[PDB]
Amino acid sequence: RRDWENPGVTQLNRLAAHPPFASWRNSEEARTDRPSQQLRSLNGEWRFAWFPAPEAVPESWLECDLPEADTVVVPSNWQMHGYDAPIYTNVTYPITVNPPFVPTENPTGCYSLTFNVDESWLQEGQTRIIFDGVNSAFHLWCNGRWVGYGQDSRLPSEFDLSAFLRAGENRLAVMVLRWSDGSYLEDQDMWRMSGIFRDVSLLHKPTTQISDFHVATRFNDDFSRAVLEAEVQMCGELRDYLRVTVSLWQGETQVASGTAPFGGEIIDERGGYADRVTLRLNVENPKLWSAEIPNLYRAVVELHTADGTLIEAEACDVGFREVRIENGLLLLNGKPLLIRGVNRHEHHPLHGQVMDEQTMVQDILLMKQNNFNAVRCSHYPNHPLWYTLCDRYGLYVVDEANIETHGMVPMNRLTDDPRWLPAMSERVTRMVQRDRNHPSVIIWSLGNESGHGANHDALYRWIKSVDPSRPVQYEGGGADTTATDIICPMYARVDEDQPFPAVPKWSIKKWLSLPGETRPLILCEYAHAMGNSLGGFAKYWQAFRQYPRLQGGFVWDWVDQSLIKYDENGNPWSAYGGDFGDTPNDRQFCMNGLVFADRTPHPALTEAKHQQQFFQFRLSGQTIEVTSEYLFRHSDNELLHWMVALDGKPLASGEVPLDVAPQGKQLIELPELPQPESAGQLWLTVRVVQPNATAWSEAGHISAWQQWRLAENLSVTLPAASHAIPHLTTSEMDFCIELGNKRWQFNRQSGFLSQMWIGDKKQLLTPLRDQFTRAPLDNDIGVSEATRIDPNAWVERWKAAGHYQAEAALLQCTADTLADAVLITTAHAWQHQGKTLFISRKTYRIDGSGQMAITVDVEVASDTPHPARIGLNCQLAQVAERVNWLGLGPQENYPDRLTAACFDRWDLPLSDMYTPYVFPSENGLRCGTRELNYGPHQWRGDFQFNISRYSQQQLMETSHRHLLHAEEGTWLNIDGFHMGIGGDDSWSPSVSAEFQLSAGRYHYQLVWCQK
Amino acid sequence: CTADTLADAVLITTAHAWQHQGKTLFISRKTYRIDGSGQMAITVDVEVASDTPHPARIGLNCQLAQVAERVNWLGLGPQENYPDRLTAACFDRWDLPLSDMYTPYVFPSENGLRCGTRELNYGPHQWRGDFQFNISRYSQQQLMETSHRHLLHAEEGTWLNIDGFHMGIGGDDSWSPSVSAEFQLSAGRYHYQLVWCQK
Repeated sequence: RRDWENPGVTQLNRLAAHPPFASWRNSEEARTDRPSQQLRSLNGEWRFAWFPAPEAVPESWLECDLPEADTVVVPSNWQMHGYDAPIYTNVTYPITVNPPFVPTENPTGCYSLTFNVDESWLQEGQTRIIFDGVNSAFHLWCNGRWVGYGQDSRLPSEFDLSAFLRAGENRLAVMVLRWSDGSYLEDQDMWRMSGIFRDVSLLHKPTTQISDFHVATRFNDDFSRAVLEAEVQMCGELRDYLRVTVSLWQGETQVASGTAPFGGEIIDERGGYADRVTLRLNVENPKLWSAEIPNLYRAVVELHTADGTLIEAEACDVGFREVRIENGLLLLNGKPLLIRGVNRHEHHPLHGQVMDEQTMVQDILLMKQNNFNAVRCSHYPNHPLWYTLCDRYGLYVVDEANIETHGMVPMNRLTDDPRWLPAMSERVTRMVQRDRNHPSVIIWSLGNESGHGANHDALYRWIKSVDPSRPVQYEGGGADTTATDIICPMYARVDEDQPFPAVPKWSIKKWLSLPGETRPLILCEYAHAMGNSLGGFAKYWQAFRQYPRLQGGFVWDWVDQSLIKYDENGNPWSAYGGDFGDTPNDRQFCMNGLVFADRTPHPALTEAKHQQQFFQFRLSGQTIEVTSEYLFRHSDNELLHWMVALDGKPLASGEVPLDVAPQGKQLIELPELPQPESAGQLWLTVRVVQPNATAWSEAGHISAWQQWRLAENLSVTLPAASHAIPHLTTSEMDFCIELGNKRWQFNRQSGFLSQMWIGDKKQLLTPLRDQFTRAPLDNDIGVSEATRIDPNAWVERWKAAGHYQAEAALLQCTADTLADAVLITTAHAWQHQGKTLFISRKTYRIDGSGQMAITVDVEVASDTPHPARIGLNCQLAQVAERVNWLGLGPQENYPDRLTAACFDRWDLPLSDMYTPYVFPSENGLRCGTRELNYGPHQWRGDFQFNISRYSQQQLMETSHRHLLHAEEGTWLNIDGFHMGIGGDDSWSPSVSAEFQLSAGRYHYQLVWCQK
Repeated sequence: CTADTLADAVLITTAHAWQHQGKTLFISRKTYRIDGSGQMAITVDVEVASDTPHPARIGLNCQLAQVAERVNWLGLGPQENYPDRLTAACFDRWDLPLSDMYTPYVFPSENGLRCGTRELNYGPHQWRGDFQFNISRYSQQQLMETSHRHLLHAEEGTWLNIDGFHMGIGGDDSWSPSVSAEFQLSAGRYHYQLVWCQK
């Protein structure tokens, strides 16, 4: 029999799902969550062998381990050890589509563990083994005797070893298969790997047990009285002296308690359950749970006797909150939620898909510090410690079933087939049976990207039947199906519509206004941050804040899924799909996160932080309206620090303590602000600072900020008459301008500034030319490769029009001396295959004071695709350690993503000016720049600059950041106009028309001097 | 205000600033290049303060001494259009009588603007570039003072207003500011070029 090739068999001799059990024998040890000695961890050094097929495994492995097998640590994935190549694929299945049959070449991992069991465990009670996760299917042997079979990969599999274990030395043998019929339900967009990637534990229970318990909370309209209903299910012999005690604790203080004997209410004509008992505990003025204030209680269920002798104890964490939907609005504790969620994949920086507590805690801290209040367990149930840490730290959790058949054509082939109805149920129901006691979990999810079938509807309303306390959602079928209470499309745009046949993604504002539609909209996936991305996030959050039924969404996604490889010298470097020999692969589409693999923040994280602030600011006159977006907490750990700056020079500042009610308004009256008579723009900047240290933040954390323009003083002063005039000399090929120390040289053949001299030091390695092309971004490329070309992609439209190939032709290059200046007029045109795309007309005025003023007028054809860039390009010959600039910063910003950057004077190291994206592209641009100082050079005007050690040509050719080599000098790109980056999705043109260079005529002025 | 002769042109550089009660609102910097072929090229750079209200207009103003019967223009038309109301006008070559260039609103105001104009011919004069022009017999000062269209009197010559940038007119209501932010002159720095010649 081949159980891995049959969807009707998903388990053999596997125990029922339940909430996590520690099997305490002391109620005080359960209350404080002390470790239980009845639970043993089998994590550690296991013996491992690899085989190309399960049939190649010798049967002598069932008796003793092979001498040729290696020692590995469990949990791990054997693709991170050299036994296989991890396979990255987005939509296409990594195997031949032929359900439910897998290829004969099925990689097999044979794990073995030799251990000992105490004799007290064997005399009484039941001993079970728990596998928290095995990818994908596995067969279990205990002492050479077959125990059972498991198929699911993200839910624990539990087997009874009481009749298998022996005193002394015991050997457990697990045969794990890479591919199974369940892998057809596991088409998630991640790295496909395999192995025992989660914890292995051994649990000992008494003869009579606490088999299950369900804890629910019911409230009134005011949330001042609460009823905790705890229903307890036992296994074993029914005895009249058995009693249960349900105790609720806040810290060390008992709040409520209840003791009843076994026996339930009459339900049917035959009676009720004799092995179940329900307890109703009344709580007066409970402390409600939320993402703002995570108030937690400890619920201890003690199965004992009438004498008071404790048999067993099970403890859990209970949060008094109630999540429901009324009037098309999702309410938690009676208040409409605004979801600031993010999609999270379980990707360890070093160990692949093996998750520990440290990475969970770090990820939670960076999400909470960046104003994220929710998280999506995508696309599978997570590690049960993740949920507990979410309850402790206060994050909303959307628990999603491990179902995805994105590679099926059509996508609902398996979900409409009743033959796959059992197996899918085993991936849904058990999940609920594991996670219905966590208050962090507020929304159940059927899965992702599986079309719409009747199995989805059946499992959906099954969850509605068993657990009415949580709303449940599903994307497939167009996000309007009967299988969702919450509208959750992926990558739907704010204003424009994209009507695909029979699954149209209408705009969210239009979607809410459709005839007969009532449900709230929370985006399951939006704002694809794949590389240099996340443009239009301000539009998304403006729509969220303006519309009551637009309640936020989940950003895709948190962390890049890149794997560490090593070069010839052993230096580590991040790698993506296709770097391990896996073919076919979706090349860099595994990196969509807001942080790097080592949890280094991207510049997009600052924009996400600014757009998700819980404090909104409105400057009117000289007063500030501060509006809270907290729903349950008072502003008790926040103060407003304001400052006024004249062109980056501070003038006045102050600190005001914030006292704002939840979703309330506060007025702050600033003192008499300075009124300078010096030229420049006055900027008012406010920041919200937390003085005390929270469990997730440190003392002085900035949670919100805002900037406005105050009164402006335009400069009307005139420069003094420079005593020296520039000498202009005309050669047969060059124009040479002297000002004593400073010498400019223009080449009359190319028409560009050939060379600059200060003393005898050359300053330009390449001439100052025009640039209308950038290194293509991940949003620009989309899903277009060399083999398959997408004509809608921006990079393909640019290279089809010859933007990367067009050659500059010199139309005019004249020079003439003025009274106190030398005037250089140039005029070029860029042509490709006889078609003129761009025409540049520049005027260089060299004054006697030393400044060189460049006026640039660019004509752009309307029929050619809109250029990504209009500016200048040169390579300086000097590498300076510091870069100074008066402008927006200090992070990377773009025309469609700049609301987070503040206008000030920023000084940064040169290496900080380059964003180390794994896939090289355009990066490091700083918008709104009024002044730029680098070495001896100073540039003034209004421009967007990026300064780096890598040319745009090198950034275009190179596919990995570790292959980049620093070039001689420093590459500078000053641009009059720059095009937005997009970010609605990464397979369609996402740049809005307001951020496209579509005017046709552009003008910009620069001043180049030596400070 | 400086002037200097070039190899084959005469270059005139001017720079002004508009001030009210010691506060500078606008700064205009113009360059007049007079070529030997006859064309006069005007480049205008305007700096606008951010704290002052956004101006309704950024352009040039003059009064010609000649009243011609016909006005020709290559641009959007042939009707009156504005930056926020121009989707109906088509781009073509339109020839219209001068009296047709004035919209006879009962309450006098700004009227007769033609957007997207690439060429404008009036009498012997030709203007080229990208601009929004309105040509009439009534000054803007007269249109501001006068409250009824029948009290308007034709002035000597012809008043011409060529504007690099123009602000939208609104129309959502008539008791609140209805002009959208995309049609407001709020950038701060503006640039436009004109060519004045005799056809």
